[PDB]
Amino acid sequence: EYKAWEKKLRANEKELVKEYTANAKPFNTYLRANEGKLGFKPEIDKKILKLDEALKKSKLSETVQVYRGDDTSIFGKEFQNSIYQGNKVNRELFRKLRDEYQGKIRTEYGYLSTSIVSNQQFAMRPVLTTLKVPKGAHAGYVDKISQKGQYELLLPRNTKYKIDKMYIIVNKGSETIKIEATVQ
Amino acid sequence: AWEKKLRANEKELVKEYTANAKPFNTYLRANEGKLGFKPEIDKKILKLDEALKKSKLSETVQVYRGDDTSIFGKEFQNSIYQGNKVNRELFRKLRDEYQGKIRTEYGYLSTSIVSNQQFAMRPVLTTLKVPKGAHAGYVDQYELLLPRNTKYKIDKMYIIVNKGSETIKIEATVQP
Ligand SMILES: [Mg+2]
Ligand SMILES: [Mg+2]
Repeated sequence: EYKAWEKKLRANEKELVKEYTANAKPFNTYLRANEGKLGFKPEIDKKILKLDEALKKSKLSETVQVYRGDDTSIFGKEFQNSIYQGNKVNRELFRKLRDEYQGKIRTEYGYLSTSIVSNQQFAMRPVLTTLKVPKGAHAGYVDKISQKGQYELLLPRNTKYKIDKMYIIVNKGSETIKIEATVQ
Repeated sequence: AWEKKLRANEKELVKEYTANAKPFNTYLRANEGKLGFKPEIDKKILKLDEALKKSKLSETVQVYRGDDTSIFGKEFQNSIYQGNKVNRELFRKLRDEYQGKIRTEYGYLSTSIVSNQQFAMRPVLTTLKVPKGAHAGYVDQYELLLPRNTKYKIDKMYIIVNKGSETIKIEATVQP
């Protein structure tokens, strides 16, 4: 399916997709800073429009499960340093986070790169999100820049996802905040 | 086999940095390498500092790391590339800003050693000469971890023109 998408892309689109995957943070910090709206730096806007179009030429062949690790900063300043107390999740504060989050639809302003489980799921960061991406969704497989697994699944910017469930996974020497979500 | 010299919790913290280095380094960069805006993180950082002091390179080595263009700041990060190429005029300015100068890396400085391959798919590729006698610990295919606030002189900066891309190359020497 990496091959099917690649055959649909122009030469400049392939270059651009690779440019993004290898240099993702500056694209995504720009998008997040402006809540997914363009017009702030017209030059990067030009690339973003082309990357959007490249991704529109992709269509997922079947429904798939993918995942993302994140640190606690994705929750904002109030939760970032208070959601963990030492190595355990703050139970009272988690309650507040879950009520704030669960059942609701969120938007990721940046492009959404996700990993695919082969024989392993790399869940060492404090937050783990699994996402169900429906058949037919715009989503393209890309070369992973960690040379870990071969491919990642790249979703459009402004992806909307519903948080279906949220809970704490208690491990032997850590606790993980687990987010289960479905892409709209 | 530097692991022998480490206390128990020192090994554990090296492990924790491995599992999630981004909070450490983001914190350190945001505070320009000064503690301590956030006391609980500072306690870990101090322990990790101690662990790294317990190692010493017996010989000078070459290491490398790839980076995204955010290391050049907001005014360059999204303009230094145009049309899959490095903008030459902006690169002149960037080179003027950095080449020949001693920089401080506020975060810990994770680096890779070339065996068979050098993974340089990221737009920036930095190679560093790390001198004999430098504090630097080997951690888990192993990476070399240098202390925070490592100073390095940028010796040369140039654009490597590849078949299908351009790479910003930075060649640096770690200072004592
Ligand atoms: Mg554990
Ligand atoms: Mg190339």
